[PDB]
Amino acid sequence: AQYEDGKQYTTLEKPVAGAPQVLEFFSFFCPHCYQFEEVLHISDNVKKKLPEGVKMTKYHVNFMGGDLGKDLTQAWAVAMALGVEDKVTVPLFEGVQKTQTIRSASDIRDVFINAGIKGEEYDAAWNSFVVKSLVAQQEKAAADVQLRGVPAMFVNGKYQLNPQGMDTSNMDVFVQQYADTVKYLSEK
Repeated sequence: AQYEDGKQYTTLEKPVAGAPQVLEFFSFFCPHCYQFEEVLHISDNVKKKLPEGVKMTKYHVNFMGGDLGKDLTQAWAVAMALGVEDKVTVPLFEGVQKTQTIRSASDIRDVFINAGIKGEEYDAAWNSFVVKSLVAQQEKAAADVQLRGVPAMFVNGKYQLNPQGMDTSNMDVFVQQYADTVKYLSEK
């Protein structure tokens, strides 16, 4: 066929019931994730091709960056609860990987403050039980697919995107191919 298991995607021998439709994992420590966010706009280009009624979910993971990596998962939980994913994603990627000014939870907080989230609002979010369970959903979803690498994408808890099997000579082509695959898997 044109789309084949093991080529543009793999299938989970252990499907995950009740999974979000399009589920994406990343880490602010993850160099390809940096590329996926700032250079390729993968998440974006996927959305643009997904049908209507598809909701898109993105989660952060713990297994990179040790203590900071967990802080970041909690921080991303804050961003989700406050709905400010789009104002903190870039300064977080760049603070971790570009400028290396993020070394502690406090520096993570600074990104939020600079992006205009109130201190009061951040610290209450950070410490809230709504963020604790948001943290738990993130960890659970990663756990459910035995996630050992990022970036990672899953469609309907049964398919996992396989970017290795896509041509990378042209960035725009990689992106359209990646996205089209998601759409195919979506309709499967």
